[PDB]
Amino acid sequence: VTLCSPTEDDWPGMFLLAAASFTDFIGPESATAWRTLVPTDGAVVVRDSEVVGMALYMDLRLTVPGEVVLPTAGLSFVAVAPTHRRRGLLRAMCAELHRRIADSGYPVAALHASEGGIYGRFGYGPATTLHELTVDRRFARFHADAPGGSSVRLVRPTEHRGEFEAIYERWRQQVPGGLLRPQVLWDELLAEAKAAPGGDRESFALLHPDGYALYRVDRTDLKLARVSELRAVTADAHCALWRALIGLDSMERISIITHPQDPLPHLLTDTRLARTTWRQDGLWLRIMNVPAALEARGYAHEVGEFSTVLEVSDGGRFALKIGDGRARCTPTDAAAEIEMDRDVLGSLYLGAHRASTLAAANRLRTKDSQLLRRLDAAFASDVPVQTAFEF
Amino acid sequence: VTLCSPTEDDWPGMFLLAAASFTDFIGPESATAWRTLVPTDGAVVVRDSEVVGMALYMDLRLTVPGEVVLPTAGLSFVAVAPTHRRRGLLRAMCAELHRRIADSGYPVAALHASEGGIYGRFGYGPATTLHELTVDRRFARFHADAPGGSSVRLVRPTEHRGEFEAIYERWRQQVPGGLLRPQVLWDELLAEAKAAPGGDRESFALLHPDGYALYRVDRTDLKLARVSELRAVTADAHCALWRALIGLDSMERISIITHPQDPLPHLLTDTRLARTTWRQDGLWLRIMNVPAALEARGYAHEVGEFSTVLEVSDGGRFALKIGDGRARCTPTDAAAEIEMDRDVLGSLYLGAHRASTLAAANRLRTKDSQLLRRLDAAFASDVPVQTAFEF
Amino acid sequence: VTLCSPTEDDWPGMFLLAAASFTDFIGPESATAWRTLVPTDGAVVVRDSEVVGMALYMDLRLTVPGEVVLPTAGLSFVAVAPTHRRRGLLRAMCAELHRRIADSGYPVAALHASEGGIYGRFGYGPATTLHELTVDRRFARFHADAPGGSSVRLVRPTEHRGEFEAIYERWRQQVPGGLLRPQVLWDELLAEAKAAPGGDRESFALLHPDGYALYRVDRTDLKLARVSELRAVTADAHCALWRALIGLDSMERISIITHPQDPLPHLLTDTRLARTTWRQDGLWLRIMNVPAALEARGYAHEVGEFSTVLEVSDGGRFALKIGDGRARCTPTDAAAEIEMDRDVLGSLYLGAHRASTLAAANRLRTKDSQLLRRLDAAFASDVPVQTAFEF
Amino acid sequence: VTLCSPTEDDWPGMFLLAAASFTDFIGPESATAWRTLVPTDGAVVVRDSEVVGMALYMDLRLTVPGEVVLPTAGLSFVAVAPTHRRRGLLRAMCAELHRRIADSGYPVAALHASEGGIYGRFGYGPATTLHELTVDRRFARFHADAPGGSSVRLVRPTEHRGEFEAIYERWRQQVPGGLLRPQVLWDELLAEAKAAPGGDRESFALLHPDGYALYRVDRTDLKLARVSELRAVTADAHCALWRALIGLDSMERISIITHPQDPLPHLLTDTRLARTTWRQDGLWLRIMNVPAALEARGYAHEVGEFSTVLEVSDGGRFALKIGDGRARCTPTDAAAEIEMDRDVLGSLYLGAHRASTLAAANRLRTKDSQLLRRLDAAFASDVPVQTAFEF
Repeated sequence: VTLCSPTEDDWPGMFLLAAASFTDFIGPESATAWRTLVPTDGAVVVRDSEVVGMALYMDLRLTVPGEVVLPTAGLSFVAVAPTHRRRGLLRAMCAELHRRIADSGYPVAALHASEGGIYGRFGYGPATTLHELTVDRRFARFHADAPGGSSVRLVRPTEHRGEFEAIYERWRQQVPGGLLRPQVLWDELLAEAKAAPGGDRESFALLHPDGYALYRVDRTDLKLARVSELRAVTADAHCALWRALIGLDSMERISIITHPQDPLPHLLTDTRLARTTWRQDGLWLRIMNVPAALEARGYAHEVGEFSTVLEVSDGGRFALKIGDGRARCTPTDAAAEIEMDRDVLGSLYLGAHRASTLAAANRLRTKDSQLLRRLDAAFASDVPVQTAFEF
Repeated sequence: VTLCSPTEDDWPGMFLLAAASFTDFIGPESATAWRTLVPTDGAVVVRDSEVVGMALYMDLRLTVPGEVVLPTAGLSFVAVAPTHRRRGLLRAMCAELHRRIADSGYPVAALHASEGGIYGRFGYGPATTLHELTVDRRFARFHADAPGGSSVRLVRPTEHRGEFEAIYERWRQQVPGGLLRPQVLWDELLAEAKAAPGGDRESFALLHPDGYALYRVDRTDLKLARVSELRAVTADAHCALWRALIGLDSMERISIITHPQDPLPHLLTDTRLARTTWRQDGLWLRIMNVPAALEARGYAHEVGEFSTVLEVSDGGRFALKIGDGRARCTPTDAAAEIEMDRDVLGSLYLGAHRASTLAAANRLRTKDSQLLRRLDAAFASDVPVQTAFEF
Repeated sequence: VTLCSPTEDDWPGMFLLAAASFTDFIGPESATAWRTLVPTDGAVVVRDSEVVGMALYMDLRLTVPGEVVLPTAGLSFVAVAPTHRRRGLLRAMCAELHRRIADSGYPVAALHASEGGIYGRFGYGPATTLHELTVDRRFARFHADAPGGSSVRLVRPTEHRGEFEAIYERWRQQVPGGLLRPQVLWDELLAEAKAAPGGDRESFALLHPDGYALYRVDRTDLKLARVSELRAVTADAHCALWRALIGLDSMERISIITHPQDPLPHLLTDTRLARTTWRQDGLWLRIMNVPAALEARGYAHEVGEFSTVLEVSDGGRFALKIGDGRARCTPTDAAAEIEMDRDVLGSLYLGAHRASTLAAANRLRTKDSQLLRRLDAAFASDVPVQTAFEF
Repeated sequence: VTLCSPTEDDWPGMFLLAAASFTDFIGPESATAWRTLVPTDGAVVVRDSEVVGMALYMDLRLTVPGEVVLPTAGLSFVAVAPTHRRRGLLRAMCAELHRRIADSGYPVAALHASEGGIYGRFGYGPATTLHELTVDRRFARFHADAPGGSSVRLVRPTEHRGEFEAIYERWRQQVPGGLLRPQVLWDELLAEAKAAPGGDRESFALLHPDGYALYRVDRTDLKLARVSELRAVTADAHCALWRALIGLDSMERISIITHPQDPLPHLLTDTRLARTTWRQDGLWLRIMNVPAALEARGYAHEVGEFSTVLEVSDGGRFALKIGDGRARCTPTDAAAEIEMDRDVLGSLYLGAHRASTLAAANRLRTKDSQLLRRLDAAFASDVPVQTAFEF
């Protein structure tokens, strides 16, 4: 059992482990596009010889509150062979990649979790929330106040790549949770827009100057349209796209994976028709450098200047001063007024979870309720946190 | 077709309409307890003779942000005979009760809606959100940080009426959404705690000095425990009660109807085990007197003093100044900076919906994004808004 | 193994066999009302001692085409103990009751079949067709042509017994399939209109001068209303009752067991909303005396006078002359032009099945296609055949 | 927004709209065969540029009662972009095609409806009824009277194209509802008889000199055989084919979409085993020229000569005389004795719906019940109306 950066000779063994571990992993061509985002020394393997564990990170750009873009290490392709469970391989691979990520200068790492109970203990906190809305479009009527009461076109996705790329780039720079989507991932997205024999139906696009929706009819439920992606930069675009989707007269239901502040339900005379059918953690964050992360993000201007001492368990103790939408985080040995594990800070960081909610579970400990109200307000995001794309 | 306050002679016809309209309405004894909350002149009927429509309000006490208690008219028992649909009976009954409620001095009216598309047009906005959590208790493990790692007792509800009454009274005065629960409604709750032949199983209670949970095994799914009510005044009580519920070793699943900020998921090593299985509007609010309602509630101290001009459609135009957690609302003919229908104000009022979410659906119109951020912050509640009991 | 008319001493053994054979049979009081319709010598039992088989008939009045009412022997309470199958007990009981029925002067016998494959071989043919319609009332809109665009009242069934009795009496005399419903069966119907603990919900009535509907919410599906009985004497009544049922705004679906010519679907702008969810044989008929039955019923006036020779297998050969809506059936030894088993004649008799459909299955044999067209036309009923009540 | 006959340049935009509107539409090759049936000027498009609406008709030959074949315009490929709903595009396209169809000389138009509530208002009435029968073949036993108690062969459909073509041609000329099936549609049918990866299983044929059945095992339910098409010219063929289908000993169930007078249930000792699992409108008809349509069809000989005055709403008033199986329809200003919308006449026209059923819904208005009986009898079809193939 040894832990190494893989050589080219290791990749067939990594693709066998991948196929056996991930039901979405078709075969080696599955990985080509994503591999271009893995830096030199971004991957570790464990050999017993054969490959019994693997983990890597990709170079990403994540938008955080204040429209600040952070270099982010996206952990992905993590697998332990079913023959090698409970032998400390995940712990060993995560410790080595975290050493490399921190030494390389990334202030944050991120991942999407296969189960909820694994990554907390490695300092990742869930930072975005996925909300599935299912609309019974047969009853849906737009409110008299709704915008746009056509600027939308029904198009073939492959013929409008340029326009999708440009709208997404505007959206990802404005919204916390936004990720830069490189060219190779647009290649993969547009390849999945094709019908497959025995697989997905063809995807169609609704295109507005300031938004798009990509949707396909369900494989088996022919009265359900699933919107894979909806990116809108303006309220007018968001409403115009939903008017077009509610015009899919052959469907009974339209489902989308969105965020908890999606305004859709308020566009309709009956808010109850936009039903929440599923909710789950989206992106998880591990803050790698506490002061660099806290200083980088913008904070709410509504809260007056305040100072506190924050201790992150095994993460340092810092004097935190927040004023004029900005934070100064400096080392101190003064008594801590707030204490939390690293994972909790990652949950607070994009505004998805309130400090006072975490305090009520004792995940965040303070004796000052005023300080809690001030952190709740300051860490809030003006623009609601969304989830970009899974990795 | 005439609209009158009912005489005693009208009540058998009202109970026939009730039985035919409401599947929960067993018979006349169904109504006795609730009728004691209906004031003189709190009820209207439409006769064609026989009873073809009815509506009433009850005298309630609703807690709003800042622990302020408002007299509230609770609309209930609203029904139109299936023989008399689309003849303007609902409009006529709602206009007459709203006249009586406003003339009597209530600043707010409230209801629970049978469907989402009816009450918006009468100025009611959804003001609380019901979130059903279903926990797979076989996997649930408490986080190392969770409190209480027994102060809880398994008891017969009927033997501890005094202690439930006293805990609920503390909870309803502290939480926005809280309602005073009068003696007659405790009589009805404890009567429903009994097993019924062909109906519900017996209810049990978990009792802590500072909280209680009332739960029963599902009629048909014998591995599901449904928690009808959980009221906890402290974090320690909330965690101790959930430790006891996760100790129902004969169950697979525990379900509760709670609110979106319930800290339960953060108590567990796997936050995903507390699954959101259902979400719906809870209490709806109609603001009857705009300035009296806005002046009564407390506002967030974190936001600096600011002034604006708010226009409610057909509700008056007012100069609104919010500072030091308090608001002054006075009549003005100055140009409006914010405009919204009455229903939108009711949705904002307890902090359940953000002004910026309503603005993105064009339900709230302003040309100032700074003003929107300030209203979002000021209307926020420090204590998350919960739903008391249905009526 | 002996076959006898039961003594009073036999009835406890008959009620044990009944309880074990029929899931609807609660206990001895189940039978009291129905027993008053069983004549002296209307029942047979087989003893092995204990009761191992039973069968009886009731005295009924059946309406046939031309508004003619026939004395009818209604076979019911037929059971063989599970210990005594395949020993010829059913054959022995049916042969003895048929001897008694024919000797007593009944021209027809009738029954409702527990399975489709038993009674054909004893000369019963299915003569009515049950069609279940399920309406998604949320979408239902009445056509501009539909009548009545309120004469209907929502009432308690027990308070309007007189009016239901009088409407049903008019309906049963006008419609083929109609049965006289005696006082004891009204007592039983109105007793089933009560809610039962663990059983059915309370029944309500919609009452028009010229029709009624009795309906109840489903035990388990609380968004389904089941109409147990709808009797309307005029088109206006039928349409007015359906307007009231489509006004059950708390339901998603309304289901009724009706007949194939129910005009309901044509009342709606979308005929497809009245969905056929179930179809089955209703009343079965055994013609006991061929000439008396054929002479009694009226025939279509549109068909010109014609003569043929009909042979019923083991039922006699007759010269049949049909003209001016009337038939003369007289014995002959002349060559048969039409041949069929007794069961086929029972299927033709109320107009539910076409002679040309039975001919295409070779159940009716003729070499004359003109004769087939003439029988199809003559045996047709102007008023569509309905099913009264099960027995 | 302009309405034009499409140029070749319009067809890619029409195929995009088709793919987005119709789940069965695979791609451009989907349309080749069907396009050969569209005449010059048989298609309209709406451009906004891009294609936002389309509609066309095909040249068909429809059999009506009396074995008369009418030129029929088959409306198909009707779609409005989801971006352009509720703007009058369907009304505009239907008005233009109806002008072209009427000017070209077609006496009737026909379609298959995607929903039941759209085409009535454009004068189409449902004229055939689809009845799905599902047989539990494990219990099915043929009656002693059933024919053929082997002339049937199990064959590969592609090897017997000539024999299927010749049997179908005999069937379509004899049955009302029959359509000429041109060579290109046989090419498409036999191409769908092939297995597809991820799609349908291989089709097999049962072939008799005087009938055929094409059947395939269900994709997912491997104990269900679905009969796509059964065409039999004689009773012997129909019975022999069902004997072979009931010999599919590896199946539990055989399902077919047939018509309400299918004699199958009468072939079995238990008629209940042929269960009605689904019922729906099949072909819809718009009578374009009232007198030409009424004069063309044959009428029942059993009804004596009679005369009336029929008014079709916005369709003309005519003196109708029916005798000796023939009708004379001539213009008159005499008072109408019968009145109905154009759609109602289309529902009556092939004999699928009775005049007296439509009268009971007030869709057909007369003060003469004798006249109603005479129309019911005269419009009846001797050969039951069937549905040929969808388009």
